[PDB]
Amino acid sequence: EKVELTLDPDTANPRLILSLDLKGVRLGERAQDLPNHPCRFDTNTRVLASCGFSSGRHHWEVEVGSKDGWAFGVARESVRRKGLTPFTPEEGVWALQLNGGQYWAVTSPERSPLSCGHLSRVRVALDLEVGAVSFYAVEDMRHLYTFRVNFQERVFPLFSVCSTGTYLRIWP
Amino acid sequence: EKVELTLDPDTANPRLILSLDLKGVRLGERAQDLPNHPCRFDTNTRVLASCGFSSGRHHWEVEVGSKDGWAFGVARESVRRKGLTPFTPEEGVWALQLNGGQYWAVTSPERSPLSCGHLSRVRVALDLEVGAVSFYAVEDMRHLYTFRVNFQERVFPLFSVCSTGTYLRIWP
Repeated sequence: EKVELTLDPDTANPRLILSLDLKGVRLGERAQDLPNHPCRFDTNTRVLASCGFSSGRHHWEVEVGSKDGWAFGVARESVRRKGLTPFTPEEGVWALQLNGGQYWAVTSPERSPLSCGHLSRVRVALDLEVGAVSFYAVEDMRHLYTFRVNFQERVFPLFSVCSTGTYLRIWP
Repeated sequence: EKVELTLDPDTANPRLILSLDLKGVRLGERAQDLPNHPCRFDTNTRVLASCGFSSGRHHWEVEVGSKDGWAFGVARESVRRKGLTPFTPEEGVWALQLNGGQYWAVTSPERSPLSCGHLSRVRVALDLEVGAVSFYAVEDMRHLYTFRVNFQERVFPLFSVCSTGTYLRIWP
């Protein structure tokens, strides 16, 4: 089921720059002076969508920048918000990443290089019955990667941008 | 006098993407579904700041993208909002522009090429006593261009982005 997502500004790392329509995210140079709510990521360059999922099957699409520094997928609600959090499935995030000109599934203890082509837009499919989060290149809906997870709590779309000069945008 | 400006989202052309903090603007691929206020530019890719000036001297700074398609400066309040408006001083806009890899003052009937070097951040100085809008490269505060105008109404900072892949941002 196609879901309409917006980014939740109360969760955003204060250095992120969200779009006014709450679909786009980049990294800024300077931390904004924002309320330091418990839900806000204070160190990792993350933001969640405002909608989380507890059951069923849902998908959404993400337009992705060509330059390094993004990662996106899903996170369990209980993901640590405060302090530098390892970027690993055990720490509650399941994500693809562009880093070093290369795409990765962010597995642990080593990340998993994908050898897909250039990515412009990616469909994320979450299946909470089967326990999967899957990524597809939209052009031909080619499968890129699936994490298999016995999700036991509410799961949120997750977006991260840790370098200037790239972006992610919930599409359309 | 240094002024703290924010973009006025009610004036923004619906294809523009404003930042949530109302300082940055880029052009999106698709028009958003926005309330068609009288103040909103419906055709030209323009947005005003929320603050207008009637007297005195004021300045602000604008971070600028390296790629073509931006223009910024000031507009008289009576600038036409509805329909395709010529981009000329006589139509109430006084601006610098990056187009064709070149910087221009948007004079009429012909634009005026500047021969400055690469611009990253530009200071706009508005002097309503003397009737001037001036542009400086911030690095060395080198004068780029001044328009002389007998302003007889409120003057608003003006920003325009007519190509994807570039941006402007009120700084810092």
